[PDB]
Amino acid sequence: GKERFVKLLDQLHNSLRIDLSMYRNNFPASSPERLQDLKSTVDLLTSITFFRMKVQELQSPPRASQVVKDCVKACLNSTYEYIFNNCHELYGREYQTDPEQGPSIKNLDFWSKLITLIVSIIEEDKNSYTPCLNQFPQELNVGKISAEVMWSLFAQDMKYAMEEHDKHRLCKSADYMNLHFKVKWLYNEYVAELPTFKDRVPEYPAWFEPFVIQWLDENEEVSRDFLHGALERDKKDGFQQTSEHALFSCSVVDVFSQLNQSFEIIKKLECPDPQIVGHYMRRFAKTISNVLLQYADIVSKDFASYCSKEKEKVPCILMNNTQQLRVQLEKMFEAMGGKELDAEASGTLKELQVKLNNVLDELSHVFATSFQPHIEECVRQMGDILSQVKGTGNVPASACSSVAQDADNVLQPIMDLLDSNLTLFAKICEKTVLKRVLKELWKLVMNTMERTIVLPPEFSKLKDHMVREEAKSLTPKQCAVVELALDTIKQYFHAGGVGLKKTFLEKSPDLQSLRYALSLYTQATDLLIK
Repeated sequence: GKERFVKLLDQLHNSLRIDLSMYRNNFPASSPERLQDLKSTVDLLTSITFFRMKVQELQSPPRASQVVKDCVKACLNSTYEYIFNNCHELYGREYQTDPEQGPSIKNLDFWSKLITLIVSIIEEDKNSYTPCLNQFPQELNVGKISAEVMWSLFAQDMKYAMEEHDKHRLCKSADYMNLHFKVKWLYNEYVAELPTFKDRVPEYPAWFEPFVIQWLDENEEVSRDFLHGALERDKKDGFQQTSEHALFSCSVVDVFSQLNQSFEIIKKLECPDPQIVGHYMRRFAKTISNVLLQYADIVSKDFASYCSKEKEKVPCILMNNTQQLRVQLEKMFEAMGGKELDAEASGTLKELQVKLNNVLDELSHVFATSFQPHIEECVRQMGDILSQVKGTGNVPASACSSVAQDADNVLQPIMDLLDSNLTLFAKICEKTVLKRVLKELWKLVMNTMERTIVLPPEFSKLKDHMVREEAKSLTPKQCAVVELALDTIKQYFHAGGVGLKKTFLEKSPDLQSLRYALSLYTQATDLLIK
């Protein structure tokens, strides 16, 4: 009786389920009349379900929104199987231009085509079928289900496929790189904002992690080969400063223009896994180091070759270049996250900022020592003039030379250095660089003077062992001329305020070593009670 009726409904409910489990094939989006029949088919199913929820007062858990939902998922699983098995013909028929068959290990084309066909499905379920099945908007969004199912099926195939390529690597890294990019767009466009995924971090970046580390390895080798040819193009050019305001040559902007391009690649992927992005940054910090350290190692190898009077601007530029590495690195360090950057990556660059700074010191030391022969010749030449200083006002001569005049005559040999160069340096030197070069020339002058004009007394066998002889005192005038000459040298390094701060010159231990040396010869005018 009524048992013949319940079996009748089950068979009809079942028959409609079968029809909806292939809705895409049974109700093509091409036909508006057929999409209406789909709408009608879902209407008839809800009415049956609704009737059973009421009259069949027994519990009827088959809520209509879930039955349709599960029918849609079935069709999607079928759809994915169809496009997966006909990826080539479907793509070439529509998304074509000029001209095994599924997943290949020699090639990735199949996957870029599949992603295109997947989007076509999702877009179709969004534009065509979601407006059609508007019976339960709060619980049935075909387009959102399409994105979820199609991604999930695609994801588990892609996962396995990349595990296979990881153990083979028969394709260009550029191909794995472009695929990672196309997958990103797919995920962020259709999946990222879904409830199932709008929470935890995706897993797709891990599929490609080994392939970018390979691209980063290959990328570092391309950066080395670019560095070398970037300096030779600048060496043959003569290290011309790029502009009157730019104190560095063209090879510096070339190296950092590339290193940024390479970094930009890793950013277009918008890797959403912080553990993985930290891994990429860790590796690229190693590239930045080896590259920049190579830049620094190339100049040190050739820096002395440029230390001479002929080209004295060029050695100054190479120091400006080395300093420029220190600052544009910092600008790069910030681009990579600053303090947000991975610790190991941040430590690789700060440890590089140090080694780079130590190179600048070694370079300035080599540049100051490039003058040591000329300085020693200037200091023995001013020591001879000091020895010719003597009081002459004994007789009404009037033509006697004052202490002030004599100090100028003593400094004049070394003045050809200050005016001709220390006005050329500050003209073509980074502030930081100039400060380093002068601090080095300063040391060399105070050192040379402490060895030349002082003429420290020698050892000789006195009685039964070696004793140092008494110092030959300078005459009172000579004392006054030395001290004034020395104070003048200090002022010229101060250069009002352009050079070294008076606080450092006074505390300089090379000045204290010279002042103590003089004190042996300055007994005539030194005060007992200061």
